[PDB]
Amino acid sequence: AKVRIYQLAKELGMETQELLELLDQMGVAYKSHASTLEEKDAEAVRELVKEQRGLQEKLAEEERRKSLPRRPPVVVIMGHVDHGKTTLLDYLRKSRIAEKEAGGITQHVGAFEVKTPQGTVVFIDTPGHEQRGAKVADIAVIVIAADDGIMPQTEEAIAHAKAAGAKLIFAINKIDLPQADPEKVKRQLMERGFVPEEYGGDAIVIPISAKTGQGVQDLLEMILLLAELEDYRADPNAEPRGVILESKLDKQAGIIANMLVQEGTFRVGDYVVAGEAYGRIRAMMDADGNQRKEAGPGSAVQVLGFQELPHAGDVVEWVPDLEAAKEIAEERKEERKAREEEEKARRP
Ligand SMILES: Nc1nc2c(ncn2[C@@H]2O[C@H](COP(=O)(O)OP(=O)(O)O)[C@@H](O)[C@H]2O)c(=O)[nH]1
Ligand SMILES: [Mg+2]
Repeated sequence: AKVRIYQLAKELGMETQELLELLDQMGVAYKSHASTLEEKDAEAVRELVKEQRGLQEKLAEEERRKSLPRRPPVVVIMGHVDHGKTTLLDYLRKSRIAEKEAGGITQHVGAFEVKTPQGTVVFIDTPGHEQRGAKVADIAVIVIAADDGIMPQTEEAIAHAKAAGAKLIFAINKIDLPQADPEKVKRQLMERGFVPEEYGGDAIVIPISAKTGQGVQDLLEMILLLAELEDYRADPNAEPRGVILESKLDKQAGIIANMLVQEGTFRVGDYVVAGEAYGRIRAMMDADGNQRKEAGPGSAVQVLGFQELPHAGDVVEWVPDLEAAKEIAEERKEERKAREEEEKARRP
């Protein structure tokens, strides 16, 4: 029936003066908040309030989806042979679960994570050295032995990592050694125009012992700090996009591929295409051996269902159906072949 303004105001959990100015902008006349509202008007208020409150919750949804979730830094390790690359990766692999008994069951997916209080770091670990494959690492850790120092190979790796677009972090290794001269290496860096932060330059340089583990925990915090600065994010709802780390044959399983997920979320049953390779994702396994229904940005998973071995560095793309996967793969397969007469029938 006929509601009093203060009764409706309470009904909507609304402020007296708030409802009064609402009536004012609605063009509904009154005396005071004691005044009776008609049935039309009262319903118009309930309806207008519902819309205004609807839009406000809608409008705030678009705004917080504007902010994309954080993603972990993807780190690669480089530098001259014997400088400790493998030793560092091994210590890092034994770092994360360093107090646990097994389980895992631990499997090699092409990269592994280090869970740390300040955050999570992803380390590419794969055989082989340094077209090129689509961007993988955000950060390159350039390892330098303190008893040897910068070598032409070190300079090559520094150049490679910059060309690929990686941020550089210099790790001076083997500081445990008595013949180690960390300062000498620092001078070598500065001679080449890399000036350590302590001296007011932007070069990030940390002392480490891959044998001992000294500086390693500090190296991690530095990686995460540089990530905080760089502010890496990714959209888990974007069309799924990833990169092949490696492809492999297994006697029982057949063709298997490790991929790093970059954007979106891949799901079991998805059709994917990498280069000329396509397939349906049959299964996914993470570094902990667990089966995975979904893999989001930063996730490194072993994928089943590829029809051919993909190539390392090729972009894994999501496709709607099998038909699209085949057509997309075949146009690329035909591009390569047909164009190969162009490098043959022409100049050798
Ligand atoms: N003392 C000491 N030896 C190290 C350190 N890091 C690596 N090494 C040694 O360097 C040798 C080769 O290391 P490796 O990781 O295979 O070099 P890589 O080619 O860069 O991978 C091994 O015998 C390690 O024991 C370190 O921090 N301290
Ligand atoms: Mg080695």
